Amino acid sequence: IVGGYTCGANTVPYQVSLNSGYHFCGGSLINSQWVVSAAHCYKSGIQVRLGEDNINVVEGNEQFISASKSIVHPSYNSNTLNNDIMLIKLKSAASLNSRVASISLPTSCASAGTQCLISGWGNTKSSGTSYPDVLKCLKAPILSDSSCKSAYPGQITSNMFCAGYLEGGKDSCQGDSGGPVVCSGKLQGIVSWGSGCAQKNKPGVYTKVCNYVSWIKQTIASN
Ligand SMILES: [Ca+2]
Repeated sequence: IVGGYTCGANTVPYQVSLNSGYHFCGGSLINSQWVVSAAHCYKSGIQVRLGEDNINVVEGNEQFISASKSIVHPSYNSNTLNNDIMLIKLKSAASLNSRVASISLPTSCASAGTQCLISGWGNTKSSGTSYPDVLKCLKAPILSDSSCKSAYPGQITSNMFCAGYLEGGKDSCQGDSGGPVVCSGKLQGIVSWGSGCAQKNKPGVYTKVCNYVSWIKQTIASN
């Protein structure tokens, strides 16, 4: 996250880190047994790490749980990043507590101008490389679909939305992929792609979760 702030430990309790020997993607806990992330985060041998703040220090509220099953969206297209969403099932149920909490699926889509919370452990500089070890947070609004389509002609689908600031300076970035975008207490977005980070007239692009709730609910009940 570029231009954000330190969230505070476990102030974002649905936040997970996907770990394959190292942190490589964010994710969101949606119930005690299931995590949602980005399809581009797909890999084998994933361990899900819950209750994290500093991802390099064991602080006492962590739960480390291997994934039993991963399900990439059936229509995920790696070239265009359409349908950039995946479900991960935990080998054993997480223990929910103040520090580890699930986030609610939306009942409707969010409107442009709605304020959202984006979080993650990704790079914090737009120019350089600097990875934080504590969770960073950014408040950002959903942009109008026409600002979004203007920035990225021919690349935005109905399953994507843009959020951030056209002036640049504040954005998600490398290492934040798969993480949550929470607006009005509901998961509305997944960190998906962008061009650079925090560059002018290049806002972040997010998977539009409100389009997938039926698929999510049907898939978790069948697996
Ligand atoms: Ca830790």
